[PDB]
Amino acid sequence: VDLSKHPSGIVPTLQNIVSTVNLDCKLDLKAIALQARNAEYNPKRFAAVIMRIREPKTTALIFASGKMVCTGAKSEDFSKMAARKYARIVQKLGFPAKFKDFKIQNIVGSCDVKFPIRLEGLAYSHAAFSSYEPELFPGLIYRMKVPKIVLLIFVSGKIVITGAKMRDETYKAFENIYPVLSEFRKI
DNA sequence: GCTATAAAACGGCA
DNA sequence: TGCCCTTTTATAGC
Repeated sequence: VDLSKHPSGIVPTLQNIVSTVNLDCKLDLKAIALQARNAEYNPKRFAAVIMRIREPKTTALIFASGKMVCTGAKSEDFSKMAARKYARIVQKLGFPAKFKDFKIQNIVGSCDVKFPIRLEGLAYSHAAFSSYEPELFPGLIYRMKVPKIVLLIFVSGKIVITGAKMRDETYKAFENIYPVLSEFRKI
């Protein structure tokens, strides 16, 4: 571990990435679901073809406007890789698709501080940022302002970090919360 | 299954 | 632009 970028000694592992791209050509969704072997399309349920690939394990939402959403990947490069796989699938069906304005939209990470946490003590001295409602959700919601990231903190010490467009905001958010968590370590 | 968190796309409706 | 709509993922309590 590079202790200069992770003073805690723990690196959060990315669990999910959402990315968008414009193939920049209108697509016949009804025909794409008929020809492709792993595609579903219920326009009454959602106005998109839902298509999945095996490597990398992802799910794509393909719209008639030509826009595409890619979910499920574990790295930004995997998300871009999967997105180009879906785009070529559309090209082999006859559509003049491109790869315009690819952009990572959301990054989900998680980690484990490996000690129990007193959530209500945390909520009391960080009330301006936190929301703890154990009968609605068993985890404390921490809305970090700098960088703007939301963290879900649980009694077991497991952490969920979401809202990042760059993986460094994920890391900085965890490093800002780590000394607070150890301060509320359940002894 | 629900409850909560972030994000995008589209279609329907005030 | 707001609300809803779906997909993905860790987490966990009902």
